[PDB]
Amino acid sequence: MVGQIAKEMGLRAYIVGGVVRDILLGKEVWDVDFVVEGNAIELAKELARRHGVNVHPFPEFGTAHLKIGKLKLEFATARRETEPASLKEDLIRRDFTINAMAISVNLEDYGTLIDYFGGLRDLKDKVIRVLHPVSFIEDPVRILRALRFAGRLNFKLSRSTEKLLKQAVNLGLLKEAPRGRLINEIKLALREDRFLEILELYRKYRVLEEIIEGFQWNEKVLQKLYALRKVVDWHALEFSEERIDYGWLYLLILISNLDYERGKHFLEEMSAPSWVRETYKFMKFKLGSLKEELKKAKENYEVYRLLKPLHTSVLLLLMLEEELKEKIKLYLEKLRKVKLPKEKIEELKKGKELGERIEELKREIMN
RNA sequence: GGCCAGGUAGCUCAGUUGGUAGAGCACUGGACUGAAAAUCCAGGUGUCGGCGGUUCGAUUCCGCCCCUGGCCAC
Ligand SMILES: Nc1ncnc2c1ncn2[C@@H]1O[C@H](COP(=O)(O)OP(=O)(O)OP(=O)(O)O)[C@@H](O)[C@H]1O
Repeated sequence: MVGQIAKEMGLRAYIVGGVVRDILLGKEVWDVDFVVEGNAIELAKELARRHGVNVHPFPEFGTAHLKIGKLKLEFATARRETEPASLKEDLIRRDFTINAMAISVNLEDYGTLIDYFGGLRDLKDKVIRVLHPVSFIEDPVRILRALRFAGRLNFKLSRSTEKLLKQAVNLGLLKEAPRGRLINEIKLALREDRFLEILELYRKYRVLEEIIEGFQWNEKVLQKLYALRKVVDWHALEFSEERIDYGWLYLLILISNLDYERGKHFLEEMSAPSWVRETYKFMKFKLGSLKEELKKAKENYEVYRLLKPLHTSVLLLLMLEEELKEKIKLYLEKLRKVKLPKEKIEELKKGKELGERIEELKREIMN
């Protein structure tokens, strides 16, 4: 219906950005980005009116947001910078060639993909390529983004883009960049399933040393990341109904050797979840003694008492130890699963004494 | 859209090793009164946001959503 309203208004609208990429990658998303030559606001208002839904105009930015069903629509006016601006000027201000393309929703040319910079070629060649040599200088945040994309799509940086990125990092532009944008970029990074690869790229180009103060790479941490990779794989395989956010675990492994002050500060900047902060504060201190207690474990009930109050993340961190692995697993798929019939429990009930008695019965069943 | 709080009676507010809930003023009834108020005895003062899951048992553990306020990414 967009092309029709655009025809009535005598305008030109286009699907633009990653939305196109995902479309070309076969990935269907509910968030669509539009670039409109002429006023996008009235277009969004009319489209919202015909479908009979609310509209959220933003005149100063020149963009408008409206929601139809599960579809989240954003209409943006064509702008050459971050006289009417052409679509090409609006695309050339973007980061990478794969994100620089567009698909015309105009009724006459409808279905046609508009690619000026050959982003389609780079898409088929699995290449992350910047539009201009000053790209990383303009927006240092992109230094992360590229890597992030290279993590997700499993693409490779072109020689040009790679050299330019390395030069950009060597100038320490990553420190001059706004803290919030970088932190948010890392937040977007850790949400990826391929995030580990993004960490490999972060290690390769050493951006984490720039962003995080006091952070240095070693082998133990990396091996811990791959072990955690295996644990995450298994847990997301069998226990998948119990899934939690995995990236934060890797993030904890990275900051494990860091000082508690810098760790708490970083987690504060990242706006980490409560269970993440708890797992970190537990890891930095009580984790060692916990392991030492798990080493002295003989009966299964002691293992129960030491494990059950803990979260799943802590257990996954306990699976990093080879000796504790099968123990944790045994606690998972067997130990904590059990029940009791009616008459028996009725005999058990005859305050806290009922609970203590139940515990005595459980440790009576286990051992 | 991300996060942090806040959600407790009509209103204003505390509450952690899960184990049988609270304050200050409105609410009902009776004693009291010509009527009313005060006051006394008392006692509602509540599925402690909503829906699932774990647990013998969840205001608490978790997950998904509702509401309000504040930091922002926009
Ligand atoms: N710092 C930047 N510089 C230039 N162009 C950018 C920048 N950030 C975003 N863009 C462009 O604007 C679009 C905004 O899309 P969005 O913010 O959703 O990111 P994305 O690439 O779609 O990934 P995701 O959907 O995971 O956020 C992107 O497709 C990108 O082409």
